[PDB]
Amino acid sequence: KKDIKDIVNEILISLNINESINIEIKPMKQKIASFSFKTKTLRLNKYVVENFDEELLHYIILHELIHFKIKSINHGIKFENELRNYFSKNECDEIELKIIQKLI
Amino acid sequence: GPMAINENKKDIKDIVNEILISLNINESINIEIKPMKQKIASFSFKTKTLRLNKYVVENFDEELLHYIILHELIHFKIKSINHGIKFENELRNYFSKNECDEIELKIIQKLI
Ligand SMILES: [Cl-]
Ligand SMILES: [Cl-]
Ligand SMILES: [Cl-]
Ligand SMILES: [Zn+2]
Ligand SMILES: [Zn+2]
Repeated sequence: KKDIKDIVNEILISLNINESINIEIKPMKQKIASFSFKTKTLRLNKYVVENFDEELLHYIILHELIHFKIKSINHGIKFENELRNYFSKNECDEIELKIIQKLI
Repeated sequence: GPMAINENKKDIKDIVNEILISLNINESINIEIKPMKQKIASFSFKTKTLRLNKYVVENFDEELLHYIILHELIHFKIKSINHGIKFENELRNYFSKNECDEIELKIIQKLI
């Protein structure tokens, strides 16, 4: 029900990001979501945006915007500490299983 | 340093046949590798068709392709679209819960 750009904007602010980005919602044949550090563009797969539950979208957007905040493409302790401000390890396990069950 | 030679990609049909053998499935299946917008893999009981996303088949490592195909073919073996204890029983002959979480995270992080 909540517009996808409103969700992205809420996450940019809750992550305390103060660098403007571009948001593109488009069909994507190779990915669900991506972030270009060169053009500061967040790309979200249109089908996923229109068909995945809000919590899965939250997790997906957080993944990309945490990379942008910490200026790292890796998923170690700096990434994990940012994600833990939103979802516990057990909550991430449940979301990750739900995303897989939507793909296969 | 010199890059270690990226080993010859196993043909998708060979990955499928190895799983049908290990799962002891002698029912015939159709394999469709096509662009898919909604999923990366599916299985139709109506036509006995394993559907695989074309970009995924051409770019994912063997370990991820094996896991994805194994998931669909376990459903076909147990004659259930669900992930009950009968699904877990077949999957556990291949991977522990921790190993499944690891591979599933690699799949997710190929797409996000
Ligand atoms: Cl694309
Ligand atoms: Cl980039
Ligand atoms: Cl283990
Ligand atoms: Zn990432
Ligand atoms: Zn399934």
